[PDB]
Amino acid sequence: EQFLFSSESVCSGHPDKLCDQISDAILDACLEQDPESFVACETCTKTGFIMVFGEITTKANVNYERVVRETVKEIGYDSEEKGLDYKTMDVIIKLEQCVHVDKNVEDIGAGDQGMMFGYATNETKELMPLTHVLATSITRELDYIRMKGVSSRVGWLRPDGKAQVTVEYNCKHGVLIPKRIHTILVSVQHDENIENEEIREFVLENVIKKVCPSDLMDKETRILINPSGRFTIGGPAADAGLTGRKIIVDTYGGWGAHGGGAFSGKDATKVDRSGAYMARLVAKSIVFSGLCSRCLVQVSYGAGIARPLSLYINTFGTAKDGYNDTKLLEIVNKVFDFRPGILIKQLNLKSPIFKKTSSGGHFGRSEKEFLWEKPIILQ
Amino acid sequence: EQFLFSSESVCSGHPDKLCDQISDAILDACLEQDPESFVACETCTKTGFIMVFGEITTKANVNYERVVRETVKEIGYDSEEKGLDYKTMDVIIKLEQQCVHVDKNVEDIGAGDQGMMFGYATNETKELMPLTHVLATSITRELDYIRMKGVSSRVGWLRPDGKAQVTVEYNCKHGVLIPKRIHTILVSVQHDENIENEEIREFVLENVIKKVCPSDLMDKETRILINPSGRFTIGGPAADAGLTGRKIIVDTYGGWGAHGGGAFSGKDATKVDRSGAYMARLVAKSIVFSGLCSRCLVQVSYGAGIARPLSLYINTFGTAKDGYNDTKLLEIVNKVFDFRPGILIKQLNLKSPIFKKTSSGGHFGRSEKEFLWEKPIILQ
Ligand SMILES: [Mg+2]
Ligand SMILES: [Mg+2]
Ligand SMILES: [Mg+2]
Ligand SMILES: [Mg+2]
Repeated sequence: EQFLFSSESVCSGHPDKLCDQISDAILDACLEQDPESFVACETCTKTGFIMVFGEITTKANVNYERVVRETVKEIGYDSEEKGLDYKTMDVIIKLEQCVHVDKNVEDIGAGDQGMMFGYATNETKELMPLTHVLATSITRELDYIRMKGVSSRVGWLRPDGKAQVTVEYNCKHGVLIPKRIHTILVSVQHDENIENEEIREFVLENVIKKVCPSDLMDKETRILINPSGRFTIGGPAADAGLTGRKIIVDTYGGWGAHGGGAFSGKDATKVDRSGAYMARLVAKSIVFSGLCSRCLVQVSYGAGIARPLSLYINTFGTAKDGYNDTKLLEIVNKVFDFRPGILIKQLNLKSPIFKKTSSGGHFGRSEKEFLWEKPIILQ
Repeated sequence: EQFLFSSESVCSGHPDKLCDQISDAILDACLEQDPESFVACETCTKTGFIMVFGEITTKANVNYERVVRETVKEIGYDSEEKGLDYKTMDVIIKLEQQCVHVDKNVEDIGAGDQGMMFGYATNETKELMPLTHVLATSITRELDYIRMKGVSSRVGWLRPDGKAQVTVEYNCKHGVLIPKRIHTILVSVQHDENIENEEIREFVLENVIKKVCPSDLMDKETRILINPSGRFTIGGPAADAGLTGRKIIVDTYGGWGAHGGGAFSGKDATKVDRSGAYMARLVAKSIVFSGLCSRCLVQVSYGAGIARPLSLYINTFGTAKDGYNDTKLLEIVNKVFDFRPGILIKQLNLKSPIFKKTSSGGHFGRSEKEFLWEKPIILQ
């Protein structure tokens, strides 16, 4: 019994991801002056404009307009023909800003309700689904060549684009075993003076073949590169963008599950972010410890309440002999603490580490500053 | 054996949901005049304003500002103290308008983008939806109905914002989910200053919770939490920015199943994010309603410009009836169903102005006659 499954990723210049990055550049700018900052910073864009809007409580003195322009510049949007120009766009800033019983860190309530999921799988060394890894690898490599490669070689790349990878799998006892890459689709924005025939050679040789393992590719793997035609018109001029519109690219590529909350623009008291990060660490620690091959974790909160309203663990029948999901929950409850004050301290989430998370996926990441990717040995 | 799982919903006046409904009210206004309209309409909000942005190609002549005001009015934002006033808010419209192609029949029309979409169904409820999502949605839907239709002397204190979250305790046997009891009900409800939380708590328990949650799943240990953190007078856009497409889990399966990532609201039917997910729901629902399984997930994925899907996947979580497995079910699906976007759109009647109704209350598990993705087909 084989099956096909697909995941996607988008380039840092995709309009939705541009907004996630601005939202998190603003978060980081606040935190670097004031670690205690509250930030709910939303970003939206379309032809010729960016708006940042929401609520910030901070002691930082941040020039938001300048943070927005510098972010857009770093991404490569420096001409209206590319879909946006950091020099010329309009930047609209619409950011705004009782006795309580004294509370220790253990006592601090979640700031909202909602649920968050974490996921891990031993398919890859990142403990992520192969589909998501490959799609993400493609967009991340495109972005790195564009933003770091020599103009004579890659000066024709523009910021927008996407990738979608279909893997053919076998499943043996709930364990997922990739069999081959079935389809690789890449959309990449480009200057008018290069044609698609050239683009296809370049992407195949310098991106696809560099990040996809050759033992998973064969003469039947379908490679689709700008199949519909040329892609010169892109970015905000071609498609509106908004923060929190790429939540599946930011997480598991369709595997696992999602509670619905976006990550970018939100400080660590937003359990939508912090809870998902903790739930990743749990799932990843369970798989890394060899107690299962795949793991889904759900946590749920209520506004004002410190302890989660519920916790759930599923290992899809892959639990090691002598363990089940009942016992693993008991182990999780001995080791991990999902009360938000505790989790934020454990994961160092008042540090200005978030801009790097806002493209490339929040999970499966090697960066030393992401503590939710450094698994605990459990038994 | 046993486990806890939670799903949530929000009220129609939650700022993110307000944006979805504006987006779809504008979509419907276009379609009413011009069924061929292309619409990618995003909405955002914060204190004192609504902004509509994106791209529309239409012959319709729509007064966008009026549609935005009337939508907001209908939801009940008629005062600055409630978080928004349709009479005084700014409405900012930033909508834009838009090459030999081979002639194309309906079978040939390509998806307008890449992406993946999932559908899900489960025999837990008569809606073929997860109980957790049914219940949470039923709470928010009933709150909204009472507020927008109930007598002011009884319900005049309700304001438009709020949320609910329901935790069910389940038994799972061979992939089949059997609800055992409702474990926790949480409701957040916006209100006028002149009622206190203690009165709220009685009203909600008696006129909402007990009306929509089955008494045989509730017991004296069920935890009922109503505005637990304190009063909720300040809400809506004033209290929290809203954006189209930020409640995609509320819109679909409440954490069950899976999601491809795309929003639904503000999008005409050539957007496969919407139309593909709707078809994938019909598939999953038809498999379950046919008694071929107890639970079903379906993924479809597309490439921009390409009519046939790049992939299709079916998982029945080990619940397939004797003589069926996921390989054979996919063969059955491929005989009956057609995911090419031009075909899908016609079979689901998606050029009709039916979308505003989808934009609160969930897109799935719905009884309305105009939602053809909820009318299952008998398969074998
Ligand atoms: Mg988008
Ligand atoms: Mg949320
Ligand atoms: Mg929101
Ligand atoms: Mg999309």
